[PDB]
Amino acid sequence: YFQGNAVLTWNNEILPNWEWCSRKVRDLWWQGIPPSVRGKVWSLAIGNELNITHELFDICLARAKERWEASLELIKLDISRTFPNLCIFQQGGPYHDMLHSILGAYTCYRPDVGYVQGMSFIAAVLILNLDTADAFIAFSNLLNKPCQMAFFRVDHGLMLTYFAAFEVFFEENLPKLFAHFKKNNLTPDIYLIDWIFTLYSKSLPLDLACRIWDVFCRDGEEFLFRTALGILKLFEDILTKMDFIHMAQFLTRLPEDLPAEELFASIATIQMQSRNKKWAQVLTALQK
Repeated sequence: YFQGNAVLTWNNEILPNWEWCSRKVRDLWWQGIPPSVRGKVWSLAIGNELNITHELFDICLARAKERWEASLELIKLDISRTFPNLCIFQQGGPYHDMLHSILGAYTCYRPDVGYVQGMSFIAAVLILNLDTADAFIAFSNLLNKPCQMAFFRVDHGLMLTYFAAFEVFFEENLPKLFAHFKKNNLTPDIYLIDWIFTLYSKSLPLDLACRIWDVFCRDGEEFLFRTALGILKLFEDILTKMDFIHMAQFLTRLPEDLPAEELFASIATIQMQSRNKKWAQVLTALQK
């Protein structure tokens, strides 16, 4: 084990010993979790603080199916553009009905939230890796996390404190690009919101997003902001030659072939510590 056979190492060595933070395990986790293992790790990491049951899922789906105004219009449109190169989530594909089911069931569970654009991408990633009811558990609980909540709710107060913490680490790690952004009025709301809200599932190709989700499962919300800084560092040279408009355009539609190994190398060089304070203490200080 830990001799280059990841599936066996995860299944035979790691998961029996879930209760995670071994140094050897953490290096392997950085490389991405095998697809056959992801569902189990993600479900465990995301958890079920909402205490959602399969029976709740069944009922909510039943209500959605009964219900089938412009909400379903938004669901259907978003589904049409969800990882469309794969042709698996779109109508006639083998995950389409499952995708519809998660989203419809969710609008019946939280009818006050309803459908928010980008949600299809989050649900799609989960249904590829989890059975539908378990995917619904993960989806619902993921949307409940402090970070995702802040980045979806109409009141922007909590989101501002995330922006502020993000900027502490941005200036720390990338002082020159930070200044360049400041001079050009390139504020976090231009690009960061979709990145953080969908955990990059709307912003990056599927396989790379999944690897980001893996390490998010290891390190929590801080990894999402570390990733954001990794992307900026990866493109720092080209960004620095752009004005406001070109930066905004580049950042809101990232390269389709964004190379995973190069992004991860860049993310690795980002340190989420400033003045010997970590992400959680910087954020808590900004919230308190």
